[PDB]
Amino acid sequence: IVTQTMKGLDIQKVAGTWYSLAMAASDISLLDAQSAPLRVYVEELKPTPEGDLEILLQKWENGECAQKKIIAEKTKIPAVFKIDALNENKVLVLDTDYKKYLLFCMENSAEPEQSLACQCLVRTPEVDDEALEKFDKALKALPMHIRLSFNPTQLEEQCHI
Amino acid sequence: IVTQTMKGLDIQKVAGTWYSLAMAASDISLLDAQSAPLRVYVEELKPTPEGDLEILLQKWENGECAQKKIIAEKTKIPAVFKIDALNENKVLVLDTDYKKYLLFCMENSAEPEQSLACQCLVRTPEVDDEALEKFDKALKALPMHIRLSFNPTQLEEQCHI
Ligand SMILES: CCCCCCCCCCCCCCCC(=O)O
Ligand SMILES: CCCCCCCCCCCCCCCC(=O)O
Repeated sequence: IVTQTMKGLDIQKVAGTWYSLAMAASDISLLDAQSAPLRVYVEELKPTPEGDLEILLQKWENGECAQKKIIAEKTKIPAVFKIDALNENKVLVLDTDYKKYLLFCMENSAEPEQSLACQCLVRTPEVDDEALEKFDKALKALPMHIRLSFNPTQLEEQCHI
Repeated sequence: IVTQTMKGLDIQKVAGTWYSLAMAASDISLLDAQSAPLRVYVEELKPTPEGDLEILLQKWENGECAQKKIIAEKTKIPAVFKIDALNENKVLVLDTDYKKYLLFCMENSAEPEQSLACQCLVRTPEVDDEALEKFDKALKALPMHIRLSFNPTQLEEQCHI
Protein backbone atom coordinates (compact mmCIF):
# COMPACT_ATOMS: atom_id res chain seq x y z
CA ILE A 1 0.00 0.00 0.00
CA VAL A 2 2.93 2.33 0.63
CA THR A 3 3.35 4.04 -2.73
CA GLN A 4 6.57 6.09 -2.54
CA THR A 5 10.14 4.86 -1.97
CA MET A 6 13.58 6.39 -1.99
CA LYS A 7 15.38 6.05 -5.31
CA GLY A 8 19.11 5.28 -5.34
CA LEU A 9 19.09 4.56 -1.60
CA ASP A 10 22.48 3.98 0.01
CA ILE A 11 21.66 1.78 2.98
CA GLN A 12 25.18 2.04 4.34
CA LYS A 13 24.74 5.78 4.80
CA VAL A 14 21.76 5.30 7.15
CA ALA A 15 24.01 3.60 9.70
CA GLY A 16 23.94 5.35 13.07
CA THR A 17 21.77 6.61 15.90
CA TRP A 18 18.17 7.54 15.21
CA TYR A 19 15.18 8.95 17.09
CA SER A 20 11.54 7.99 16.52
CA LEU A 21 10.19 11.55 16.37
CA ALA A 22 6.76 10.43 15.30
CA MET A 23 4.75 7.39 14.31
CA ALA A 24 1.45 6.67 12.57
CA ALA A 25 -0.62 3.51 12.07
CA SER A 26 -3.62 2.46 10.00
CA ASP A 27 -5.12 1.04 13.19
CA ILE A 28 -5.25 2.66 16.62
CA SER A 29 -4.52 -0.72 18.21
CA LEU A 30 -1.14 -0.65 16.51
CA LEU A 31 0.06 2.30 18.60
CA ASP A 32 -2.59 2.81 21.35
CA ALA A 33 -0.87 1.37 24.42
CA GLN A 34 2.70 1.36 25.70
CA SER A 35 2.59 -2.35 24.88
CA ALA A 36 1.02 -2.06 21.41
CA PRO A 37 2.36 -4.21 18.57
CA LEU A 38 4.23 -1.71 16.39
CA ARG A 39 4.95 0.81 19.12
CA VAL A 40 8.72 0.43 18.74
CA TYR A 41 11.43 3.01 19.36
CA VAL A 42 14.58 3.05 17.26
CA GLU A 43 18.10 3.24 18.72
CA GLU A 44 20.45 2.98 15.74
CA LEU A 45 20.56 1.34 12.33
CA LYS A 46 23.28 -1.16 11.52
CA PRO A 47 23.68 -2.37 7.93
CA THR A 48 25.84 -5.33 7.06
CA PRO A 49 28.37 -5.26 4.21
CA GLU A 50 26.14 -7.78 2.38
CA GLY A 51 23.58 -4.96 2.33
CA ASP A 52 21.50 -6.52 5.13
CA LEU A 53 20.26 -4.43 8.02
CA GLU A 54 20.37 -4.98 11.79
CA ILE A 55 18.12 -2.86 14.01
CA LEU A 56 18.32 -2.00 17.68
CA LEU A 57 15.09 -0.81 19.24
CA GLN A 58 13.17 -0.57 22.51
CA LYS A 59 9.80 -2.26 22.90
CA TRP A 60 7.69 -2.01 26.05
CA GLU A 61 7.11 -5.65 26.97
CA ASN A 62 5.45 -6.92 30.14
CA GLY A 63 4.98 -3.49 31.72
CA GLU A 64 8.68 -2.80 31.09
CA CYS A 65 10.95 -1.15 28.55
CA ALA A 66 12.83 -3.90 26.70
CA GLN A 67 15.65 -3.43 24.19
CA LYS A 68 15.52 -5.50 20.98
CA LYS A 69 17.59 -6.43 17.97
CA ILE A 70 15.78 -7.01 14.69
CA ILE A 71 17.27 -8.02 11.36
CA ALA A 72 15.88 -6.78 8.08
CA GLU A 73 17.08 -8.84 5.10
CA LYS A 74 17.67 -6.70 2.01
CA THR A 75 15.82 -7.64 -1.19
CA LYS A 76 16.04 -6.87 -4.93
CA ILE A 77 14.72 -3.37 -4.23
CA PRO A 78 17.27 -1.23 -2.43
CA ALA A 79 14.59 0.52 -0.34
CA VAL A 80 12.62 -2.56 0.65
CA PHE A 81 13.65 -4.97 3.39
CA LYS A 82 11.90 -7.98 4.95
CA ILE A 83 12.30 -8.76 8.64
CA ASP A 84 12.66 -12.28 10.03
CA ALA A 85 9.40 -12.47 11.96
CA LEU A 86 6.53 -14.78 11.09
CA ASN A 87 4.54 -13.54 8.06
CA GLU A 88 7.34 -11.75 6.11
CA ASN A 89 6.81 -8.13 7.18
CA LYS A 90 8.12 -5.57 4.69
CA VAL A 91 10.04 -2.46 5.80
CA LEU A 92 10.00 0.33 3.22
CA VAL A 93 12.34 3.32 3.13
CA LEU A 94 10.30 6.20 1.70
CA ASP A 95 12.84 9.02 1.85
CA THR A 96 15.94 10.30 3.65
CA ASP A 97 18.81 12.77 3.54
CA TYR A 98 20.98 10.48 5.65
CA LYS A 99 21.96 13.17 8.13
CA LYS A 100 18.69 14.87 9.09
CA TYR A 101 15.96 12.24 8.94
CA LEU A 102 14.47 8.98 7.66
CA LEU A 103 10.86 8.24 6.70
CA PHE A 104 10.15 4.49 6.57
CA CYS A 105 6.94 2.44 6.71
CA MET A 106 6.40 -1.22 7.61
CA GLU A 107 3.46 -3.30 6.42
CA ASN A 108 2.06 -6.80 6.41
CA SER A 109 2.61 -9.00 3.39
CA ALA A 110 -0.66 -9.04 1.42
CA GLU A 111 -2.38 -7.10 4.22
CA PRO A 112 -1.70 -3.35 4.18
CA GLU A 113 -4.16 -1.07 6.04
CA GLN A 114 -4.90 -3.73 8.69
CA SER A 115 -1.19 -3.70 9.51
CA LEU A 116 0.66 -0.61 8.31
CA ALA A 117 2.89 1.66 10.42
CA CYS A 118 5.17 4.57 9.52
CA GLN A 119 7.79 6.55 11.40
CA CYS A 120 9.70 9.80 11.17
CA LEU A 121 13.29 9.19 12.26
CA VAL A 122 15.66 12.05 13.04
CA ARG A 123 19.34 12.02 13.98
CA THR A 124 18.95 14.41 16.94
CA PRO A 125 16.56 14.72 19.89
CA GLU A 126 15.22 17.97 18.40
CA VAL A 127 11.75 18.08 16.86
CA ASP A 128 12.19 18.72 13.14
CA ASP A 129 9.33 20.63 11.54
CA GLU A 130 10.75 20.15 8.08
CA ALA A 131 10.94 16.41 8.72
CA LEU A 132 7.42 16.15 10.21
CA GLU A 133 6.35 18.15 7.21
CA LYS A 134 7.55 15.47 4.79
CA PHE A 135 6.20 12.71 7.00
CA ASP A 136 2.67 14.11 7.20
CA LYS A 137 2.76 14.80 3.46
CA ALA A 138 3.85 11.23 2.73
CA LEU A 139 1.03 9.65 4.78
CA LYS A 140 -1.55 12.22 3.65
CA ALA A 141 -2.56 9.53 1.17
CA LEU A 142 -2.28 6.51 3.46
CA PRO A 143 -5.16 5.39 5.71
CA MET A 144 -3.68 6.22 9.11
CA HIS A 145 -5.86 6.33 12.21
CA ILE A 146 -3.37 6.90 14.97
CA ARG A 147 -0.52 9.36 15.24
CA LEU A 148 1.97 10.16 18.00
CA SER A 149 4.82 12.64 18.37
CA PHE A 150 7.48 12.97 21.05
CA ASN A 151 9.32 15.85 22.72
CA PRO A 152 13.10 16.15 23.20
CA THR A 153 12.70 15.17 26.86
CA GLN A 154 10.81 11.99 25.92
CA LEU A 155 13.36 11.20 23.20
CA GLU A 156 16.27 11.08 25.65
CA GLU A 157 14.24 8.68 27.79
CA GLN A 158 13.96 4.93 27.34
CA CYS A 159 10.65 4.11 25.64
CA HIS A 160 9.91 7.78 25.34
CA ILE A 161 9.00 7.76 29.04
CA ILE B 1 -3.87 28.57 24.01
CA VAL B 2 -6.59 27.90 21.44
CA THR B 3 -6.40 30.96 19.22
CA GLN B 4 -9.37 30.80 16.83
CA THR B 5 -13.10 30.82 17.67
CA MET B 6 -16.33 30.96 15.73
CA LYS B 7 -17.72 34.47 15.35
CA GLY B 8 -21.47 35.03 15.63
CA LEU B 9 -22.00 31.47 16.89
CA ASP B 10 -25.61 30.36 17.26
CA ILE B 11 -25.42 27.70 19.96
CA GLN B 12 -29.03 26.71 19.46
CA LYS B 13 -28.25 25.61 15.92
CA VAL B 14 -25.66 23.05 17.12
CA ALA B 15 -28.39 21.07 18.87
CA GLY B 16 -28.55 17.47 17.66
CA THR B 17 -26.64 14.26 17.11
CA TRP B 18 -22.90 14.40 16.55
CA TYR B 19 -20.04 12.01 15.82
CA SER B 20 -16.48 12.33 17.14
CA LEU B 21 -14.75 11.76 13.80
CA ALA B 22 -11.34 12.61 15.17
CA MET B 23 -9.57 13.86 18.26
CA ALA B 24 -6.17 15.32 19.13
CA ALA B 25 -4.41 16.10 22.42
CA SER B 26 -1.30 17.98 23.52
CA ASP B 27 -0.38 14.92 25.58
CA ILE B 28 -0.51 11.27 24.51
CA SER B 29 -1.79 10.33 27.97
CA LEU B 30 -4.90 12.36 27.22
CA LEU B 31 -6.03 9.96 24.48
CA ASP B 32 -3.71 6.90 24.72
CA ALA B 33 -5.95 4.30 26.37
CA GLN B 34 -9.64 3.43 26.11
CA SER B 35 -9.82 4.82 29.65
CA ALA B 36 -7.80 8.01 29.05
CA PRO B 37 -9.01 11.29 30.57
CA LEU B 38 -10.30 13.23 27.56
CA ARG B 39 -11.09 10.23 25.40
CA VAL B 40 -14.79 11.06 25.24
CA TYR B 41 -17.27 10.33 22.46
CA VAL B 42 -20.10 12.73 21.71
CA GLU B 43 -23.74 11.64 21.30
CA GLU B 44 -25.70 14.86 20.82
CA LEU B 45 -25.56 18.48 21.91
CA LYS B 46 -28.41 19.97 23.90
CA PRO B 47 -28.48 23.73 24.51
CA THR B 48 -30.82 25.30 27.01
CA PRO B 49 -32.95 28.36 26.21
CA GLU B 50 -30.79 30.32 28.68
CA GLY B 51 -27.95 29.63 26.24
CA ASP B 52 -26.43 26.91 28.44
CA LEU B 53 -25.34 23.61 26.98
CA GLU B 54 -25.99 20.01 28.05
CA ILE B 55 -23.82 17.25 26.58
CA LEU B 56 -24.39 13.53 26.25
CA LEU B 57 -21.27 11.46 25.73
CA GLN B 58 -19.77 8.01 26.21
CA LYS B 59 -16.67 7.53 28.35
CA TRP B 60 -14.97 4.18 28.84
CA GLU B 61 -14.91 3.79 32.62
CA ASN B 62 -13.80 0.71 34.54
CA GLY B 63 -13.17 -1.45 31.47
CA GLU B 64 -16.66 -0.54 30.24
CA CYS B 65 -18.40 1.93 27.95
CA ALA B 66 -20.32 4.39 30.14
CA GLN B 67 -22.73 7.08 28.95
CA LYS B 68 -22.42 10.55 30.53
CA LYS B 69 -24.19 13.88 30.74
CA ILE B 70 -22.05 16.99 31.05
CA ILE B 71 -23.20 20.58 31.36
CA ALA B 72 -21.29 23.46 29.84
CA GLU B 73 -22.32 26.84 31.27
CA LYS B 74 -22.27 29.59 28.64
CA THR B 75 -20.15 32.68 29.33
CA LYS B 76 -19.81 36.24 27.99
CA ILE B 77 -18.22 34.85 24.84
CA PRO B 78 -20.72 33.02 22.67
CA ALA B 79 -18.17 30.40 21.61
CA VAL B 80 -16.68 29.71 25.02
CA PHE B 81 -18.30 27.52 27.66
CA LYS B 82 -17.10 26.29 31.06
CA ILE B 83 -18.04 22.84 32.32
CA ASP B 84 -18.95 22.08 35.93
CA ALA B 85 -16.00 19.86 36.82
CA LEU B 86 -13.31 20.78 39.31
CA ASN B 87 -10.83 23.33 37.90
CA GLU B 88 -13.15 25.26 35.50
CA ASN B 89 -12.38 23.58 32.18
CA LYS B 90 -13.07 25.75 29.13
CA VAL B 91 -14.77 24.36 26.01
CA LEU B 92 -14.10 26.44 22.89
CA VAL B 93 -16.08 26.30 19.65
CA LEU B 94 -13.57 27.02 16.87
CA ASP B 95 -15.79 26.69 13.81
CA THR B 96 -18.94 25.05 12.42
CA ASP B 97 -21.49 25.08 9.62
CA TYR B 98 -24.14 23.61 11.91
CA LYS B 99 -25.13 20.85 9.51
CA LYS B 100 -21.85 19.28 8.39
CA TYR B 101 -19.42 19.56 11.30
CA LEU B 102 -18.14 21.18 14.50
CA LEU B 103 -14.54 21.84 15.54
CA PHE B 104 -14.23 22.50 19.29
CA CYS B 105 -11.30 22.35 21.73
CA MET B 106 -11.28 21.99 25.52
CA GLU B 107 -8.46 23.18 27.75
CA ASN B 108 -7.45 23.60 31.36
CA SER B 109 -7.85 26.98 33.01
CA ALA B 110 -4.38 28.56 33.17
CA GLU B 111 -2.83 25.32 31.89
CA PRO B 112 -3.09 24.83 28.13
CA GLU B 113 -0.65 22.37 26.48
CA GLN B 114 -0.55 20.12 29.56
CA SER B 115 -4.30 19.71 29.19
CA LEU B 116 -5.65 20.59 25.74
CA ALA B 117 -7.86 18.40 23.54
CA CYS B 118 -9.68 19.06 20.27
CA GLN B 119 -12.29 17.18 18.28
CA CYS B 120 -13.79 17.09 14.81
CA LEU B 121 -17.54 16.51 15.12
CA VAL B 122 -19.66 15.53 12.13
CA ARG B 123 -23.41 15.01 11.83
CA THR B 124 -23.15 11.68 9.97
CA PRO B 125 -21.12 8.48 10.41
CA GLU B 126 -19.26 9.27 7.16
CA VAL B 127 -15.64 10.39 7.27
CA ASP B 128 -15.53 13.99 6.04
CA ASP B 129 -12.30 14.93 4.29
CA GLU B 130 -13.32 18.56 4.07
CA ALA B 131 -13.99 18.55 7.81
CA LEU B 132 -10.73 16.75 8.73
CA GLU B 133 -9.09 19.27 6.46
CA LYS B 134 -10.25 22.19 8.58
CA PHE B 135 -9.50 20.33 11.78
CA ASP B 136 -5.89 19.52 10.89
CA LYS B 137 -5.43 23.10 9.65
CA ALA B 138 -6.81 24.50 12.90
CA LEU B 139 -4.45 22.44 15.12
CA LYS B 140 -1.48 22.86 12.76
CA ALA B 141 -0.47 25.62 15.15
CA LEU B 142 -1.36 23.89 18.42
CA PRO B 143 1.08 21.55 20.21
CA MET B 144 -0.73 18.23 19.72
CA HIS B 145 1.05 14.94 20.33
CA ILE B 146 -1.69 12.41 19.87
CA ARG B 147 -4.28 12.06 17.13
CA LEU B 148 -6.99 9.50 16.44
CA SER B 149 -9.58 9.04 13.70
CA PHE B 150 -12.51 6.64 13.43
CA ASN B 151 -14.22 4.74 10.62
CA PRO B 152 -17.98 4.62 9.92
CA THR B 153 -18.15 1.15 11.48
CA GLN B 154 -16.51 2.38 14.69
CA LEU B 155 -18.77 5.46 14.75
CA GLU B 156 -21.96 3.38 14.86
CA GLU B 157 -20.49 1.46 17.79
CA GLN B 158 -20.56 2.47 21.43
CA CYS B 159 -17.17 3.91 22.40
CA HIS B 160 -16.01 3.53 18.85
CA ILE B 161 -15.58 -0.19 19.53
C1 LIG C 1 15.38 0.98 6.78
C2 LIG C 1 14.99 1.95 7.89
C3 LIG C 1 14.97 1.24 9.24
C4 LIG C 1 13.65 1.48 9.96
C5 LIG C 1 13.55 0.60 11.21
C6 LIG C 1 12.54 -0.53 10.97
C7 LIG C 1 11.90 -0.94 12.30
C8 LIG C 1 11.30 -2.34 12.25
C9 LIG C 1 10.36 -2.65 13.42
C10 LIG C 1 9.45 -3.85 13.13
C11 LIG C 1 8.48 -4.11 14.31
C12 LIG C 1 8.97 -5.25 15.20
C13 LIG C 1 9.04 -4.87 16.68
C14 LIG C 1 8.35 -5.87 17.60
C15 LIG C 1 9.32 -6.82 18.27
C16 LIG C 1 8.68 -8.13 18.73
O1 LIG C 1 8.58 -9.08 17.92
O2 LIG C 1 8.28 -8.22 19.91
C1 LIG D 1 -19.79 23.43 22.10
C2 LIG D 1 -19.44 22.14 21.36
C3 LIG D 1 -19.67 20.93 22.26
C4 LIG D 1 -18.43 20.04 22.30
C5 LIG D 1 -18.59 18.95 23.36
C6 LIG D 1 -17.69 19.25 24.56
C7 LIG D 1 -17.26 17.95 25.23
C8 LIG D 1 -16.82 18.15 26.68
C9 LIG D 1 -16.07 16.96 27.27
C10 LIG D 1 -15.27 17.33 28.53
C11 LIG D 1 -14.49 16.12 29.08
C12 LIG D 1 -15.21 15.48 30.26
C13 LIG D 1 -15.43 13.97 30.09
C14 LIG D 1 -14.96 13.16 31.30
C15 LIG D 1 -16.11 12.76 32.21
C16 LIG D 1 -15.68 12.45 33.64
O1 LIG D 1 -15.58 13.38 34.47
O2 LIG D 1 -15.44 11.26 33.95
